[PDB]
Order: sequence, then structure tokens, then C-alpha cells
Amino acid sequence: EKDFLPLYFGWFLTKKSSETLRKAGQVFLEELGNHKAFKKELRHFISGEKLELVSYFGKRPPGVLHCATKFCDYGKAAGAEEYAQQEVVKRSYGKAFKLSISALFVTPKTAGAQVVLTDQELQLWPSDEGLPPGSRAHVTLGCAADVQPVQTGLDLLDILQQVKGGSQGEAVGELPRGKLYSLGKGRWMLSLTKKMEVKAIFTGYYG
Ligand SMILES: [Cl-]
Ligand SMILES: [Cl-]
Repeated sequence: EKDFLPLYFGWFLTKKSSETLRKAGQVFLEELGNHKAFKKELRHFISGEKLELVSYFGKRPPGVLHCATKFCDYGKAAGAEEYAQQEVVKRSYGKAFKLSISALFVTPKTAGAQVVLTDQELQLWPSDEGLPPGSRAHVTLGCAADVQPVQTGLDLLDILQQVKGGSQGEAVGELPRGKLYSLGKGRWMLSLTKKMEVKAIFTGYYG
């Protein structure tokens, strides 16, 4: 009888760190919704007055927030066994880490936070494109009704791809904690003046 792996590995934020990022995320969806530049380009955000984004991203993580590394599906996913067998993964299991979050973003599908992993933390990132490894690292804050949390990372990569070309353009707003950027196609990004640090434990979720 074999030992099945978790649903996925990842950094799970503490109560206080989750509380902080959660409320910060809420404050962002409230300011963005009330903002002038957003109300203008609302046609490219919804096919259908004001839109309250906190309600729009109705599906939100219930307990503590997290930053996933490798989706394993208890060993069914490709490379799950290989990832879990790594010394660095087994060594890091249950240990605390400090994740740096550089920006919060919003798309028609998801709302999340961009994670900038350290070189130490990148060793825990699966190497199973076009952007540097770990660019997909994120914390999902919310999803639209028929969107799956896996979308959040994909949305982030799409936004970072627009940053490669430099389609970010000039900041279309100054929020209390950073500069607002309009990427188009209902995509928005808040570059934080100060990268907020969150405390999290690297472990495995079984669900
Ligand atoms: Cl903040
Ligand atoms: Cl969808």
C-alpha cells in the first residue's frame, strides 16, 4: 500500500498574515470599484450603474490564504511523485517562510496577489513559459462565479506578459498604497509602494 501525496503543496499564511492580505485585497476591490478610470472601462469588464467588485468576485477562499507550488492530486498529476520526493521539499515541510507580495491584480475572472519568491523559495517551485520560473506564484483572493482558482495563476502570467512588452503604459491612478495600472481587457494591477511581507508555512493540503 502506497502513501498518497497531498492535493497540492504550498505556503499557507498564518491567521494574522491571511487577515492582513485579505483585508488589503478587500480595500483594493473597493477603491478600484469606486475609481474613475475603472468606471470608464467598465464596458470591457462586463457584458452587461456601479459594480461592486467584492460581490463580483463572490467565490473567495474561506479560511487562510495560500500560495500553491505543485498540484499533485494525491499523486495522479504528472511529476507529483518526483516533486514530493525532492529533499528540499521534504526538508522544508512544516517550516516557516516569508513571502513578498509586490502587487494586487484584477481581471474579469480572478482577483489575487503577485508573489515574488526568493531564490530559496524558488527551489520549492516546480520546474515541470517565456517568463522566469516562479512568475506564476500568487495568492488567490477571489474568483467570478464560473471560474476555477487555477485561472488566477494564468491571469497573472498574462498580465506579466504585458509587462514584458511594456503594454503597462503610464499609471492611471494613485491609490494610498501604490500606483494603479490599466492593462486593458478588464485587467488591472496595483503596484505596491512597499512590498508587503506575509508569514506562511510550507506544507501539504489534502482537502
Ligand atoms: Cl497594504
Ligand atoms: Cl470562465
